[PDB]
This record gives sequence, C-alpha cells and structure tokens, in this order.
Amino acid sequence: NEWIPTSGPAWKVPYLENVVKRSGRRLLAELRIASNNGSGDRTFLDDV
Amino acid sequence: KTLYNYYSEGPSTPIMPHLVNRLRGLDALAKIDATLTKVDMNAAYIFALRPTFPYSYGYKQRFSNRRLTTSAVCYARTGLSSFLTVNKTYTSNSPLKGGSRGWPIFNVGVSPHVAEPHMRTLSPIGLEVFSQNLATFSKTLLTASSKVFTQSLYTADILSIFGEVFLPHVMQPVSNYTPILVRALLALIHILGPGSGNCSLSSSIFESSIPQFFTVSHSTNMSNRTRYCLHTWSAYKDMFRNGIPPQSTLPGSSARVLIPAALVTSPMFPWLLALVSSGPQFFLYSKDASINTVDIGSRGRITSPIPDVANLDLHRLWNLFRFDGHRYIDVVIVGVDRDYVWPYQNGVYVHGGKGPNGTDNYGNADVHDGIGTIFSSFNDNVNVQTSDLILGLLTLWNHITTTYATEEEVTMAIKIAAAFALVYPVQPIVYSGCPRAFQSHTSYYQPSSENCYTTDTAEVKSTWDTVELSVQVNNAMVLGMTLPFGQPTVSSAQWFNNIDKAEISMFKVGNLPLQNLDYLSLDMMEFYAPTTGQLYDIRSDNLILSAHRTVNLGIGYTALADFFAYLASVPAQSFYHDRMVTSPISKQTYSVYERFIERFVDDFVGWDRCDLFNLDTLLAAKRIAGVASSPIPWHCSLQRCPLPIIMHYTGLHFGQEHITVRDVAGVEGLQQIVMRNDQGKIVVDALGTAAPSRLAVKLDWSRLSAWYSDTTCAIPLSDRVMEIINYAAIWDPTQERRATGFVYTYFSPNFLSSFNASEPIFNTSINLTPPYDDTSHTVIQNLSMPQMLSFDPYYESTFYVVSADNEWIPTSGPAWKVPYLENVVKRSGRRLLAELRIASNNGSGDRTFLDDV
Repeated sequence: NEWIPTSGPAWKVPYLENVVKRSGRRLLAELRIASNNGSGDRTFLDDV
Repeated sequence: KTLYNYYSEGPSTPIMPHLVNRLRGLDALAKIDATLTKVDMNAAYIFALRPTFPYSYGYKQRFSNRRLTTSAVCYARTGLSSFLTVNKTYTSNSPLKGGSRGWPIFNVGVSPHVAEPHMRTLSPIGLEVFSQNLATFSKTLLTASSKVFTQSLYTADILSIFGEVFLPHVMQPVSNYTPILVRALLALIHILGPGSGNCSLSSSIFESSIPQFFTVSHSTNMSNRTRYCLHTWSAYKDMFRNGIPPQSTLPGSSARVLIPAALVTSPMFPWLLALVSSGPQFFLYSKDASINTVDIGSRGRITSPIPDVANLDLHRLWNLFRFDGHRYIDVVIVGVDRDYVWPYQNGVYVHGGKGPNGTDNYGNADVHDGIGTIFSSFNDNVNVQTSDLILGLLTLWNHITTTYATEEEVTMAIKIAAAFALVYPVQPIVYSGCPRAFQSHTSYYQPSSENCYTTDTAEVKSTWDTVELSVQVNNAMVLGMTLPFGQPTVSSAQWFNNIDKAEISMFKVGNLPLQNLDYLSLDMMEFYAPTTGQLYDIRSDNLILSAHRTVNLGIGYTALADFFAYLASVPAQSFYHDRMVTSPISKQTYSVYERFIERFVDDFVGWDRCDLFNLDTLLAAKRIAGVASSPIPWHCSLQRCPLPIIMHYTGLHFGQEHITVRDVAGVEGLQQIVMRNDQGKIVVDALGTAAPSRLAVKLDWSRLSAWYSDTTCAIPLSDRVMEIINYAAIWDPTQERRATGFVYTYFSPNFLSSFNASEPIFNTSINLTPPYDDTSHTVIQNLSMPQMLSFDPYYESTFYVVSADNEWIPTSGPAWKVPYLENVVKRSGRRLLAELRIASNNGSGDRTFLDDV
C-alpha cells in the first residue's frame, strides 16, 4: 500500500515502437541494381 | 477552494490578512470523515495527529555531467510525539544514547480573564423557579412568604432547595465550556502524541507508531494534585444550617459539582473530575519502550530496538505539561441512598453512604489527595489499553459539545488548544565557514554546528552531528525546547536514582481560563435547556476530528511564527539557553517578534495575547555554567518546521524557475566592494550583489524566492566543505570583520530519511532508503529558511553577497548545487484505502435507511 496502482509503475517499464530503417547491405543492393544498372536489355529493349 | 488553489497563490503586500485568511481556509480543509473513527481508530489517530505535508524537491548544478535528483517526493513532519529519558532506577552517571536526564515542564497557569458566558434558556423546572421568585407576594406571617424575614433569606420554604441554591444562576442563565474543551483536546493530543514520531533529543530515534498500551505512575513531589471530597446530597445538605450556600465558601470546598446518580457510572466521570482539576495528577509512560521505538540511519535503515532501551522511559507529552485548575472539589452526587458504594475504588467511602464495616450513613467527609486515590483506573502501577483510556475523553467531548456547548465555544477551544499542542526540540544550525580568500577578514572562519545530535551507529554519522550529550549539554538542550509560538521553558523535572524532583518557576509559559463548575452542575441537573442543534460544523462533535483541527492549527501557528521571525529578523540564537547572557540584541528582536505575534493572535484567535504568548520565560534564561556557544554568526532565523511546511502554510514559492543561468555581458546589477588599509592599499576589490531589503520584498515577494536561490547550497554529508563557500561569501559593512559565511538550519540525514514514508509508521518492513537515486548518500537537503535580510532589528543597512576570487560573477547565478522545492498534492496509500473503506464501500444501514432525517 506504499505504492498506489493509479500512480503508475515504479519499476523499469519498457516501451517499443516499429521503425522504418533499411539495412546497409539492402541499400547497397538497391544502389547496385537500380542506380548503377547499365545492362543493355533495359537501355535498348525498353520499347517492348 | 482546494489545495490546488492554495499551492498556486503566493503572499501579497498586506501580509497579515493574507496569512490569516489562508490559515482559515486551510482550517476549513481539515476533514477526516468521522465515519472512519467508527471503523479504524488507529488510522484515524495517525491521520489526525501526524499530518503529512507532501512536497517535491530537486537539485540543480550548472556545469556538471553528473545526474542528480530532480523531482523526488518526500513528506515533511514537525514536532515531538513523545520524550525519551532515563528510567527511574538508573543509578550510573554515564550518558545513554538518546536518553535525556530530565524533561521540561511547560507549566500553564490560570488566566485572569474569564471566558465570556453566553445566554441560556431555562428548563421547565428552572422556568418554574424563575417565574416563582419573580411573583408578587404579600408577606404576612400567616403564610410562608414571610419566611424570608422571620428566617434567613437563604430559605427553601418558598422555592425548593435546588431553586434556592441555583437562584443567582436562575436569575441570570449563562454558561461557557471552552475551558474544559481546551483541556480535553490537550489531554487527547498529549496522551497520543502529535507530530513526526521523533521521541528524543536525538533526531534519529522515532516512535514506531501511536502507542497501544500505557502505564500510570505516581509521584508525590512532581504531581500537581488536587483534593476531592465525596458526599451525598442528603449528607451535603446537613453540613450547613439546613441548606447549602449559593456561593461556595473558601476552604475541600473551593469548587462544587452536582452529579445525578445516573451520570456517575458513565465512563466520562473520571475524565470530568479531571480536565477541570490541576494536572498532571499522574504520569503516563509507554508500557514497553523496547517495541515502540526505532532508530533511523543516514540512508534509511531502521534497526533493532534502541541500544540502551533497557534503561529508558518513554514519557508521553502528558508528563511534559503542567496545568493549574481547581485545587479543591466537592463531589456531591444527588439522588442516592445511604448505602451508596463508590463504584471506582475499593476502600473509598462516600460521606453519607456505605461505611467501612458494612455500616450505613458514613459520617466522615474524608479528603482524597489526587485523582489517583479514587478512580482505581488511575492507580499507581496500572497497564491501560489505549482505547479504554480514550473512550472516556471521547464520550465527555461528544456529550458536552452536543448538549451544553455551542459552535463558537468549540472553535475558540480549538484555537486556544492549538497554542499548547506541539513540543519542538532545540533548533540545530550549521555554519559553512568562510572562503579562504577572506581568512584575514573574518571573525567566524571555521565551519561549525550547534544542537546537531544523532545517536544511530548502524550507518555513517553526518559530519555536522558533533553533540556529545553530557549533563550540561543535556540541560542546555532541554532549556531550548519551544512551543509553537516560540515560548521556551525554565521549569523542569528529574526522576533519577529513585529520586524525583521538580523545579517549577514563577514564570509560566501561558494561561488557560478556569472552568466554572456551577454551569456544569446546572446543566447536569437539567436546570438549563440543552443546546441541541447549535452545532453547524460536522467535525465539532467527534473530538478526533477536532483534535486534528487543533493539531493542524498548531502546525500553522509554528510555521507562521517562523515566518514572522524571518520577517522581524529574529535570530535562532535568541531562543537558546544563553539568550540573555550573549548580547542584549535578543530583547531588541523580541520587541518586534511580540508585535508580530500580538497582531496575529488579535486577528485570528480572538483570545487575550498574554495567555498564549509572553516574553516571561524568554527573559528568565539561566545560561547553565559550562556550555560555550559555537562561533556562528546570528544570520539564521528562528525555525522549527522545514521549508515545505512553511511554504504550505504561508504560500511561498521556491521552485527551479528562480535559479538563473545568465551568461553575463554587461555590468548591470553588480557592485564593487573595496576595503583599503591604513596606507591606502586596496585589499579586497571584489564583485558583489546587493541583498534585497524587506521593503523591496514587501513590494515584490518574488525577490525573496530568488534570494533563496542565491544563497542556498545543499549540505554535504561526509565533509564540512560546502561548495557555496568555494564561490561566495557574505560581506557585512556593519561587522568589524565584514566577511562572513552562511548558516542555514540543518535537521538531520536521519530526520529526512524519516520523510521517505507516506505515513509515520516505521517498524522493520518500511523502506526509507530511496532506490535508483543514490544522491542522498552524499548531499542531504537544504530545508532551511534563507539568510536573514537584516542583522539589526531596528535599523536597516545593506549587506552584500560577494564573490571569493572574481572568477565567478554573482550575476551569473550560483555555481554550486542549488535546491528547489515545491508543495505537491499527493495523498497516501493508506489514506486512499480508508477513503475507499468509509465512502465507496460503506453499507452501514443507518445511512441507507435513516437518510430522510
């Protein structure tokens, strides 16, 4: 009864959140396949 | 209004009306829900006599990456709940840890002023007598009307015997009952004990809870006893010619009370003979002090019973007071036979009742010395449960308030009893010393302390506690204890080596009005019509609620007294044992403290000031013989309550918003302090800031708060070096050596560890150590009033807060640990539990069904 439940926790309370954060290797792959994609089948065979 | 409204408002320029209205409003907020008294007696006691006063506090530094306390919550309490002395059988001369060698006796006399009686309406018998003696007769010796001539004018042949006796009061029906209500309140509060739970000179000894068992004790030399004579109505009539005098004679017989035989058996009767007599006719102790006393450490550890508790006595505050009432009382008892047996003590024979050897119509009116001879419940060695010793007081208060008294009398009794409600120890004060750079400009260079006394050895003692409780130190500390208004004592008692002796001085600490027993007899014989329905306050009929009101009023009285002492610039050393030998400035400060107290009492209490506060005990100091005053300047005001309670009652604000950061660019707000020597060389030339004057504080009350932010440092625990001394000092032009330090009042680390509990209960399972913080392990707290704005009571001069090396600029703000306080609204867990039990889940049946009224 020293601690009142309405007053909130007196211990270590964790808190979580979902975050949008890509990895370094994912960004590296994105750079390799989109930014610096030369190919030739996408530069020339794009009229479809 | 609520506490949220009062905590959001501060003092105003007309300050006496503000303080008085604030105190009245706070009195209006003292509710304890009397239904609780019928379910939880102990919780009601704790809530009524030991108020909590929650507050929040923190520290703030400027250039530190260390993490200190920011918003901690504590609960501040004031006053001594009981007293610890050596037991009567202690023979040795060695000092005991926390056990005093004698307690003070706050002796109260008889007030020359008589409480003004208000009108009363006569009962049908009283109205019969009134319309009888007012009727026109024709004397004529044929009839009995002529018996006032042929026989003495005190004849009962025209009126009745009772009508003849009560003729003057039948002619003028008046009554007043505050003198007995004051004593009832004082008796309850002193028996149970209000305050913080501290019960000794040391600030580490505490009471585990409100006691549950008392022990009576008799002392011929120390008790203030009165003489009782017991008769019967028929036997009392036969003493005189044929009827008893309307006015009682001189010799006992100084007072007379008429009790119907149906009211003698009530539990209120022994407490009715008391509370009008002179006390204390008997002394009360805690039954076994080894189970109601604990020791609190610096960090908060509550240890096993007191190291030398086997040689200690736990006096109640009942033993610390002395009242002057009636010295001779005639108990009459009307409506009883000649075989009446006294139902309260074996071997006591009522005059006109049963005799010793089965005889009838006992012929001797024996005089009994002290209420302990009769009323075997008050015998020499009697163990008494708390409930059955307080039940009589409760019944007496309820009956008198709901039958014979009015609301005004109850309020007056509460306010008067609030003045004698609490007892405080000597004020402990520290002294930071002075910066080294001013070593040649000081008379008080070394840091020091005064009246700092703790006895716990489980943890590390603070460096400021250096008091060794010797005999002379014990006497000096005993003669420093004060009432809420600041009145000390010069009387004392000592029960040591099986020898008991009391030294009572002619100078009393106060006076209480005497209770007229004629009104008592008239009401209890139903000559006056009862005053039923003249109690519009719901708390005025219980006693416990009323006692809570007077305890709160007394704490308000002491808070306002400390605030007035700061306002009137009254040093804390004017209330020690050497207040009269040190320097006449004590009386010069009294000459303003008296004006402040007189205005407050004339504006709030409504009673005569000379009954509640004089200078008599202050001006009769004894100084002892071999106790030397510590080298401390008289810069600290009189203070017995910590800062949070003071700002609760007065409305002061000391938050963190008054601490400045202020990267300094210009010269605004700064002064240059120069001291040139004989040949013209400049030796000081320091930066300083001007301390505010009381006039500026009157026109701007925030200036005081900022003042508190400019000269306050957190007191260290293990070292005698305060960081404020590393940066700043006080420059006083009116001192021969102008440089000086800071004083502050210091309570104890243990007394503040006791503030970590929401309620004053500490046995073993309470955790007074604050977890996850650890800051209190090095810095204690600063709950003191700020430095006194004037060191002269009559003439105003400006002193300065000066820098020590000019590296720190005073305008830039403090560079030390600055504390900040705030009053917070935070109920306790047990208080909420009681509120749930008495309001949310109250079934009863008398409130579900008997609600139509």
